[PDB]
Amino acid sequence: HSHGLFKKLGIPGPTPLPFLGNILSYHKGFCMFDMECHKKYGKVWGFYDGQQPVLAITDPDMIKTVLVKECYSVFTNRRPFGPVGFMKSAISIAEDEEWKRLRSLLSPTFTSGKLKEMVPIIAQYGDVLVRNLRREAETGKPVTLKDVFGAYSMDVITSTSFGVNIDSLNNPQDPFVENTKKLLRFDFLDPFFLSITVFPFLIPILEVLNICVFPREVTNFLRKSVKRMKESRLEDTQKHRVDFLQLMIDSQNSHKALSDLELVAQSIIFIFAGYETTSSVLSFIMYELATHPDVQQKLQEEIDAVLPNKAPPTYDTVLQMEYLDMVVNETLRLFPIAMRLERVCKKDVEINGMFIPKGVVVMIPSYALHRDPKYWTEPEKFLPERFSKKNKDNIDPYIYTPFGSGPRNCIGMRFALMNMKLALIRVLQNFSFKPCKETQIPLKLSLGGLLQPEKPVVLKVESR
Ligand code: HEM
Ligand SMILES: O=C(Nc1cc(C(F)(F)F)ccc1-n1ccnc1)C1CCC1
Repeated sequence: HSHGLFKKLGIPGPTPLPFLGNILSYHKGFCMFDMECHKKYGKVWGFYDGQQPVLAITDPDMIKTVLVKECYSVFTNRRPFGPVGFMKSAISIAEDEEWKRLRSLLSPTFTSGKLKEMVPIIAQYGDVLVRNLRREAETGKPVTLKDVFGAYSMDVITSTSFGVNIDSLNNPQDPFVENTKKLLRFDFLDPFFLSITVFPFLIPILEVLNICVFPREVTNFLRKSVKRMKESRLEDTQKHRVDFLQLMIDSQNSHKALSDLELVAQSIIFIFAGYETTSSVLSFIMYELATHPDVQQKLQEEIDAVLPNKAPPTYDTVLQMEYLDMVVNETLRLFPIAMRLERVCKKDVEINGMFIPKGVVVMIPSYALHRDPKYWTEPEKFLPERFSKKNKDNIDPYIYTPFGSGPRNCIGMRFALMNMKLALIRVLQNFSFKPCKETQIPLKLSLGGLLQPEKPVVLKVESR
C-alpha cells in the first residue's frame, strides 16, 4: 500500500513484502539488520515496519538537526508502540505539548544537586552488594551477573524512588520487590509486538478493552502503594525525604500541576527505565573487565588511589575517577542498549538537502554508528583508551549517542552513570572478577529485540 514512498523518493533499501514490510529481516535482531543495511545501502536508507515507513540517517549534521535543531518544531515525538492506557502520561511516551509540560516539571528532580543528596542512599546498597557478593564468592560457585546487579538495581530504585529500604537478594517475595521485578523491558520482536506492528489498527481495540502492555497487577499495586505513602504516611510525618516521589510531591506544592495519576505514571517509568538497564550495563561492564584483566587492574589501581583502604565513595570522588568513566563509556559504545533513536516527522520538512515526508519515523542506528569503521578503529575491540582526555574530543557527540541527544535525551543519564559507577567502585574495591569454564569468551548477543547476551554471563568472584 504505502510501500512505494522510498522508491518514489530515490531512497535505497530492502524490498518490502506485502502486509509485512521488511519485518522478516529481523530474524537476526534490530542491530544486525541495521549493520547490514549500513554496509549495502550507504549513508541514508529506508525500510517498512509493516506499513510504517522508517528512514535511517547516519550523517551527524542530519542527526543533530533531528535531535537538537528541529526537535520542538517537527521531530518532537517517538513512534507509538502499543496499548498504553494511563501510561500515556509518562514522559518517555508523552507527545507534543504535554511532554514539554512534563519535561519542565521533572527536570529539577534530576538536578545534580538532587543526585548528590541521593549518593549516600545508593552507596548504602553498594555495601549491601559486596556482603551478598562475598557469600557468592565464599561459596566458590560461578556468579550470574544479572542477579547480583539486578538486586542492586532493585535496592537503588525502591530507595531513591519511594524510600522502602529493603534488601532484595536475600529478601525476595517482598511486595515491592515481587511486583517491580515484573517491570521487564519490551521485546518488540516478540509475537505480540510483531503482531501489533503488522496490525496497528488493533491497538485501538486493545485500548478500549483496557488491555495494557504494562502488567495491570504491577500498575494497580504501585498506584495504591504510592497512595498509601503519598499522604497516609507522608502528611502525618515531619521527617525529611529525598526520594523521587517526595521531589514530585513537593512539585505539586507550588505550566500546570502534576496530576496524582501523572505522578504515578512517572514513578513507574523511572523504575521501568532504571531496573534492567543498569543491570544489563553493569553486567556488560564486568564482562569486559574480566576478559581484559589489564584494564581491571588499572581501574582497581585508580579506585584505590582516590579512595585509600576501601574508603567510602562520594559524589565528588566518582566524578574524579577518569579511567572509570573511560570503562563505562567504552562499554556503552559496544552495547548501547537502546540500539536506536527514533523521532516521528510531524510535517513535510527538508533538512540538510533531504526531503522527509510527513509521518515517516526517522531512526538513528546507534549500535551501527558505534561500530562503523569510518569513525572507529578496531570497532569490535574493547579499548577504553578511546575516551582518554587526549582522544575523547575527536568523537562526534552525534555518532556516539548512548543516552540520546537533544531536549528528549535521557533525563536520568546522570543518575544512571552515578549509580553504575558507585556499584563498580565498591564491587572492585573488594573483589576481582575472572572468567569461568561456563563463561562465553566470544560473547554472542541475542537475536531478539533486546541488546543482551545470548547465554547469561557468569564469572568467578574472589575476595582481594
Ligand atoms: C541505565 C542506563 C540508561 C541508558 C543507556 C539510557 C538511555 C536512554 C536513551 C537512549 C533514551 C532515548 C533518548 C533519545 O531518544 O534521544 C532515554 C530516554 C529516557 N530515559 Fe534513559 N537510559 C538509562 C537509564 C535511565 C534511568 C535510570 C532513568 C530514570 C531515572 C531514565 C529515564 C529516561 C527518560 C524519562 C527518558 C525519556 C526522556 C524524554 O522523553 O524526554 N533513563 N534513555
Ligand atoms: O527500555 C528501553 N527503553 C524505554 C522504553 C520506555 C517505554 F517505551 F516503554 F515507554 C520507557 C523508558 C525506556 N527507557 C529505558 C532507559 N531509559 C529509558 C530500552 C533499553 C533496553 C530496552
